[PDB]
Amino acid sequence: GSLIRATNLWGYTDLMRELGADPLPFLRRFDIPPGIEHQEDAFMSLAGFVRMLEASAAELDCPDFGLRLARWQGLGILGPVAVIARNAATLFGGLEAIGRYLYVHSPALTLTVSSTTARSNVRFGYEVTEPGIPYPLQGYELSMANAARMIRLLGGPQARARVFSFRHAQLGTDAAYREALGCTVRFGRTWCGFEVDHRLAGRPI
Ligand SMILES: O=C(CCC(F)(F)F)N1CCC(c2ccc(F)cc2)CC1
Repeated sequence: GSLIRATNLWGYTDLMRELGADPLPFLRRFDIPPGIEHQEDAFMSLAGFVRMLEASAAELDCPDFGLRLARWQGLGILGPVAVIARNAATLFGGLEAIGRYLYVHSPALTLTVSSTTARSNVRFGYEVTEPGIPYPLQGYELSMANAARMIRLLGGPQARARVFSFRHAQLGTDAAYREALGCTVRFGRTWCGFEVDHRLAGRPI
């Protein structure tokens, strides 16, 4: 089964404490080694991680767990891939490099970057594909909240996607998604990701 860089766990101990919960029983349940959060270049089970997110959200009545966890994460979780992204010429170049090398983060993640004459914007379409996992709802929300942070870092603190799209129906509060994503959010769609206009895409880093 696929690994993911264990930077994707940054904040889990802190958030779990914020919610009044002991993280250690969760880590052991999902076969995640307890210190791995803080071990650079370590990798963890992607299946374990996504199931742990779902259990943390469900058992703690925290529907926006994934969105909240992104507050401790952002571009730095991409480790070597962040170094490549920051050295691109334009925000597009940065995000497309992330897409090209996203397998370095986890082989289970696919980013499709496309634009078409027939439609507005550059679309960043994102998929988690891992045999045997439940639909990684919290995983997708964490991914997109991270993406929004990455847009602001690479694109300047005013930079926003035009839209975020999720396959699932809205779970958390309106306020939760607005705070994390900071734009139109569409739910229950055929694709997951975000779009950026060409003006922002071509902005120098
Ligand atoms: O937070 C995660 C993964 C969380 C997990 F594993 F649960 F899915 N990720 C951070 C954001 C990243 C990304 C970067 C640029 C894009 F345009 C789209 C996505 C995917 C991995």
